[PDB]
Amino acid sequence: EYERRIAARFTTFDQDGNGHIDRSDFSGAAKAMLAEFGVAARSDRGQALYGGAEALWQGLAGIADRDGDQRITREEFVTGAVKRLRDKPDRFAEMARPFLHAALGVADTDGDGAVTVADTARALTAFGVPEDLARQAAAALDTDGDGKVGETEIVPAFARYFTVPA
Ligand SMILES: [Ca+2]
Ligand SMILES: [Ca+2]
Ligand SMILES: [Ca+2]
Ligand SMILES: [Ca+2]
Ligand SMILES: [Ca+2]
Ligand SMILES: [Ca+2]
Ligand SMILES: [Ca+2]
Ligand SMILES: [Ca+2]
Ligand SMILES: [Ca+2]
Ligand SMILES: [Ca+2]
Repeated sequence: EYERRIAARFTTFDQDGNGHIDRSDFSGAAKAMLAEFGVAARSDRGQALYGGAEALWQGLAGIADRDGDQRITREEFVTGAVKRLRDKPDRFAEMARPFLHAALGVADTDGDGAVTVADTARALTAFGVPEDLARQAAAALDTDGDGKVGETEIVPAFARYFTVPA
């Protein structure tokens, strides 16, 4: 189901489930990830995560919020955003790179610049992915099998996930 594929991508952005995407969906996601890792909002890494999340919101709103009211409806996403995301996925993933870079920093619990598969799964659950599925997705992100999930793995995976195939 092509339509269900679309709905899945919408749900990932609609973190609070209320049928439209707001800046608050993104800030709420940042809040939940910081809480999962015990990283303070006011810390350098906390500020970088909120900043990246806000930038991703602006990137999505720029593509999808066609009436300018700073809510992206299901209709706006389905009728507008899907094609545009499919047509320019790498450019969209670049708008997410500050968020994704900041998220890696949050999930690096020992400070060595690397993130485990297990901690990648924790991040995904903070973003609403059920625990079993999150383990499966985290594992799939480790494309070279060294047990670590890095930026060169997550940025193209993000680009691919938001390319809803026809
Ligand atoms: Ca919402
Ligand atoms: Ca709202
Ligand atoms: Ca701030
Ligand atoms: Ca709108
Ligand atoms: Ca680490
Ligand atoms: Ca978890
Ligand atoms: Ca559990
Ligand atoms: Ca399972
Ligand atoms: Ca890896
Ligand atoms: Ca590697």
